[PDB]
Amino acid sequence: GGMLRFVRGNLLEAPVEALVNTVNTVGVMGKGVALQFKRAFPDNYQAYVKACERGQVQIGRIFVYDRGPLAQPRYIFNFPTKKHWRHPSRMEYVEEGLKDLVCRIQELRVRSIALPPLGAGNGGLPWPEVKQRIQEALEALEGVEVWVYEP
Ligand SMILES: [Cl-]
Ligand SMILES: [Cl-]
Ligand SMILES: [Cl-]
Repeated sequence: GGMLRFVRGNLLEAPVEALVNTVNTVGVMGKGVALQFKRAFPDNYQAYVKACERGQVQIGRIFVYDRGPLAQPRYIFNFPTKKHWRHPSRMEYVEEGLKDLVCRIQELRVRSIALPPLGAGNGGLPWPEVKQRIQEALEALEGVEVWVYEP
């Protein structure tokens, strides 16, 4: 029963197994979605900082933090949309990230996941095009309920 739904509300409240946080690769969660994630999920933030220090966080390479089998959300999928926090999000980086998103969902047998609009909206990437790429990527997931929070 896989299904893609586009919704409004507080991403952090989504009642799912995995949340996507939109991040950069330099180890800063200072604004926007990432700031909300830093405040809500401090252990993910520290793990993310260490993964960045190691060079593990790169374009097309989601950094997943596991909060444990009894947690909800269990996973934080730290999705890079840009290198430095001052740079804009870039469409190529969202495209490569969405491919890896599918990879990590499958690897981890995640059955429900919620995403922000991946750098779209409010002066960022064009939402119609981002929405289209999300649809292309994430309607080819069998059995996964995907919730996308609109700009
Ligand atoms: Cl940031
Ligand atoms: Cl958020
Ligand atoms: Cl956490």
